[PDB]
Amino acid sequence: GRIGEVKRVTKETNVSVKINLDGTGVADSSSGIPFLDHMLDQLASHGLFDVHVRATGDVHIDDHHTNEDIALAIGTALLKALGERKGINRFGDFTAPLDEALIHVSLDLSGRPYLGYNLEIPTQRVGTYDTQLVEHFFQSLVNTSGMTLHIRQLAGENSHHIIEATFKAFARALRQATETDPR
Amino acid sequence: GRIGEVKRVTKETNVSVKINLDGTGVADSSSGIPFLDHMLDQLASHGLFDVHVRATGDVHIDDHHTNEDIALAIGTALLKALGERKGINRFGDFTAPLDEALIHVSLDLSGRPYLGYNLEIPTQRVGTYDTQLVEHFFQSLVNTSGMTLHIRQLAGENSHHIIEATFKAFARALRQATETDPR
Amino acid sequence: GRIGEVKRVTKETNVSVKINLDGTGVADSSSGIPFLDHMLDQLASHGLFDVHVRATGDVHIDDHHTNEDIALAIGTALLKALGERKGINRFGDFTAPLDEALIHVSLDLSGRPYLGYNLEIPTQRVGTYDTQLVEHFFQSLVNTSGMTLHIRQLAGENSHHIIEATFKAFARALRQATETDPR
Amino acid sequence: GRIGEVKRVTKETNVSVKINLDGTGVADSSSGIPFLDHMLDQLASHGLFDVHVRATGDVHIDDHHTNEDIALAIGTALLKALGERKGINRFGDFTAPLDEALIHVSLDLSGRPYLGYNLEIPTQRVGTYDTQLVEHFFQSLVNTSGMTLHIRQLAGENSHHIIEATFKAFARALRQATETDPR
Amino acid sequence: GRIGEVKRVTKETNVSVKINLDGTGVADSSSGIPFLDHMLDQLASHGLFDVHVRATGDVHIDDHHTNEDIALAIGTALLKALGERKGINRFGDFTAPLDEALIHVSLDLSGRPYLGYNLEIPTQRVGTYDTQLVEHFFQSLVNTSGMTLHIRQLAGENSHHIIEATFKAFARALRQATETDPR
Amino acid sequence: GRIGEVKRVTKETNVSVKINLDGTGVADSSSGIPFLDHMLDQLASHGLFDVHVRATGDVHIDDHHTNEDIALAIGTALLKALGERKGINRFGDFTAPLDEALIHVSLDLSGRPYLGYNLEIPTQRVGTYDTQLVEHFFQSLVNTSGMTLHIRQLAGENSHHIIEATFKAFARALRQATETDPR
Ligand SMILES: [Mn+2]
Ligand SMILES: [Mn+2]
Ligand SMILES: [Mn+2]
Ligand SMILES: [Mn+2]
Ligand SMILES: [Mn+2]
Ligand SMILES: [Mn+2]
Ligand SMILES: [Mn+2]
Ligand SMILES: [Mn+2]
Ligand SMILES: [Mn+2]
Ligand SMILES: [Mn+2]
Ligand SMILES: [Mn+2]
Ligand SMILES: [Mn+2]
Repeated sequence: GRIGEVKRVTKETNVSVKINLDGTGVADSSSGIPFLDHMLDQLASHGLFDVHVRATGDVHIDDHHTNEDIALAIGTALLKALGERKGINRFGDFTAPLDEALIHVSLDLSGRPYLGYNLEIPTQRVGTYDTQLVEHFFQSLVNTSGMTLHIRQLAGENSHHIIEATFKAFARALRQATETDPR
Repeated sequence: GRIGEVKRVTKETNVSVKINLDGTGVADSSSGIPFLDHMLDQLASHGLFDVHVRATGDVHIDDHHTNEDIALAIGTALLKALGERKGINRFGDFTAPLDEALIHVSLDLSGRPYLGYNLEIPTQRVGTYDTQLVEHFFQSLVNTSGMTLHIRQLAGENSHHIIEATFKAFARALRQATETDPR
Repeated sequence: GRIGEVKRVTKETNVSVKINLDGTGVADSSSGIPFLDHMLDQLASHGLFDVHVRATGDVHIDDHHTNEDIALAIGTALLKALGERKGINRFGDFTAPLDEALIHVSLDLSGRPYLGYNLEIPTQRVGTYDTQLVEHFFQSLVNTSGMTLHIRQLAGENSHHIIEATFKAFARALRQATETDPR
Repeated sequence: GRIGEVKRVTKETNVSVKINLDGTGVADSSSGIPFLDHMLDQLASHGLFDVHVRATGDVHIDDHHTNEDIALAIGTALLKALGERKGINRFGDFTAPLDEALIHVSLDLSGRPYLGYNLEIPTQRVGTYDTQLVEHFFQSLVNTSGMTLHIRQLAGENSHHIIEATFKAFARALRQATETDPR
Repeated sequence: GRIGEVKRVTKETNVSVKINLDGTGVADSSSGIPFLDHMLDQLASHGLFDVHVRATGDVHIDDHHTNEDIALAIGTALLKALGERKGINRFGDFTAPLDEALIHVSLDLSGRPYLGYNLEIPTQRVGTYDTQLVEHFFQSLVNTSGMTLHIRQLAGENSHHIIEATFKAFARALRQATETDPR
Repeated sequence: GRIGEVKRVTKETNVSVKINLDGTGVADSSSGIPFLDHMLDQLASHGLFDVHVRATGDVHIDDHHTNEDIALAIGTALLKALGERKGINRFGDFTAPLDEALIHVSLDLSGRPYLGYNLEIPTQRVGTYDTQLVEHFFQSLVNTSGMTLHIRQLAGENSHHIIEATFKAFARALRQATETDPR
């Protein structure tokens, strides 16, 4: 059905991205960022999107540049994939937990970008992943997607659980919005 | 489908209300209060109700009497159309964003009226519509409706957005509650 | 020279914007919001932009929708105008007083939208204009324009003064950024 | 160039002044207040004005009378020199440091007098110059001048450095404002 | 044009630095510190300096010794290149954004060294680069450069952004001060 | 007797004002601002001045420009009426109540502009009149008038009473100051 394909090439990065909204949950990501792939594999698995990401970047500097241009790419792919937005639910709201974590995501494929981020992560790094990037990821994805997106933390100690549960609750909500409403 | 109709006159106002719970979203409000029409036009447009309102009132004094009497009629009209309540969900739950605002609405078509209203609207006026009247509209609605309704502000700065996001949220939660569940 | 043009027709509004970055100071704005027109003439007179707005919207409900759609147009007109963005300054920075008022605007034409708004206006209305719409004007303008924009209140009592000083500093920095850098 | 000339004679003082907006840097000031001459020399040197001041007053009493009248004359001759204020930038904004001091100066040759003075000088006397008189010089300069002026201390420990940096940033921004703009 | 060159060899590092004040933005750094190279390309890119750096040091202990010997060299390369300092602006002042961040950077090539540094970086590492070394870099660069330099943070969450914004504003203000004034 | 006339035309207003310092209390104000007319009527009546105002302004936008330009015209009209200021009290000082309110005006015809304004008016509008304009009227009057005016709210709840009592007190002390002293 609905597939979005973007190939962006900056000085800093090389990003190839393919999203099927009406997928079966196929996860095939290789960004050079081990933890970000794991989050994108959740995105596929939990909202049954098919996600094909393939990137190569400044990883020697920071993770910052690659994190960002993948995120911007995914949002542009999301926009092309929704087409003219004919009869989709459009809104989606799901609270998913992971053990002690409990994350709430409400969103709306509005056309006007906004990221409400209320998410305190107590450690500065999960694996090698700078933990400030999760915010940056979602910001960049929202800015090209045109997606109004609030994310709210109700509970959580463990930083791995917190980001995983967020991506779990973002996927299930995103599907809810991409699916077709019997209008 | 399921339709409730109410004529209702007093010394102060004259009010007439036709509501289709199984409509297509035909918004048809002319109350003498431009702002309230707009919110009633979102009730229809998001809940897929057909909403017909016609009214004249003491607007030259206050919007108070007309906002209250319309609200009272709509709840009475909602009550008739629901009729026997045969096999409906009864409960609706929906959080809705409109940019920075984020409003949760939980309801239960119970028979016992309750408004839990937790909404701080920073400005006294949106257009020419007294901002205190958003609480009096849902309070009057609930009173004739036999509805149990909680409205909770989670986020919000701008007044238009907040009120509108409540009406968006409430409409999709009313729809959910009036629909038939494979019981 | 560099001219962006935008027509835009939504259910609510009918907007027609035309902006010349290399103008002479031509203000020709009639939107049906008298206050916004006066501000859009500060934009022209101080940025030496030629500005031509023409709009009709739901003024009877609110100024909100008309405010919003003009802003989204002005921001789009800007992005057509800039085109390739070759050999321009890219960064603006100007602090501007108007009597007791003092407003710092810093901007970067980056292709990534951000609003930093630290402006407490002590009255709900100047003329008939809802004061919350000043923020929504720059927010919506930024959202299509692709502009990183910080606005900073350093001083101000009079609400007319604060908004006017804002459009003065914005305009002069918009100029600094849009002009050619001897590269 | 543009030359202001003002000879004014109270009971208390005999002031003579000649400023040249389009000067070259010609420091020529004797006032009977050695520190103020050191500040007037910085005004000519950093703004590239040709400043000429010659004064006598009740110095045996206080530096007050003489400080005020010189300030009142410099303002007036600034005005006479501007004339019709045709084609000039008009606005000036500059932040100059001196060692640990850092003072920001925004002004506007506006026709309307105003002084915001946010400047804590920790000592009561630099040499023999009463430290309260710095405020009084820019206050009196501003009334006759019709200038809008904000002086903001962002850093500073040493009293000499604070005042001199204030005279440096005043100078450089005043230049900006008197300079022609290609309209 | 104005070129400074420096080879500085210690028991710890071998540092080679050529700087071109009147360049076209030539970036060319390999210091063994990936993030410092990125900040150097930003300096070369935004001041239109040409920046050639080559370094080998204790990167296996710390990044500290390399960080400091490189920046001490760069200050010295700046000082040779500047010469007698004839008819340059001397004062450079610029506030620059990078998304949520906003750093103001006022300086004066005075001959007397000073660093007012008011920057709170919320993480301890960008990439593998100690976040404390940013201050020490600007501190060393100031000591031999004979420069007066204030760096004020007005906003910022993301560390990468904060520092890159510091380097963007440092660059555009150094440009301003080394450029020639029509005197 | 002592008569001051002024015609002043801007791009926003057309103001004509005449004031007789030795009048008999004749009130002749049509300003486009019904509340300020009422305040000038008190100004004549309570100081026995003959006040003639006829104005035309942006009133569709704001009352701002019209309020300011009338204020500035009265001050120039006052300065002229006074001429060479020979044999007159110079200093006035009156405290006038209006019911619960109590204002203390204490002026000085100093040729030196200052306003002390220590008034807290608890509502945003008296009629259609923006309450902020009271300060701005008096600020603008003082700037072109060369008067030293202190306004002290000692008591007051109702805003109509506070502004009217200010104009009462202000008039009785302007009258006192302009009267002659057996010299
Ligand atoms: Mn009543
Ligand atoms: Mn009631
Ligand atoms: Mn709306
Ligand atoms: Mn909006
Ligand atoms: Mn004295
Ligand atoms: Mn004095
Ligand atoms: Mn060290
Ligand atoms: Mn970034
Ligand atoms: Mn970077
Ligand atoms: Mn204005
Ligand atoms: Mn004004
Ligand atoms: Mn009265």
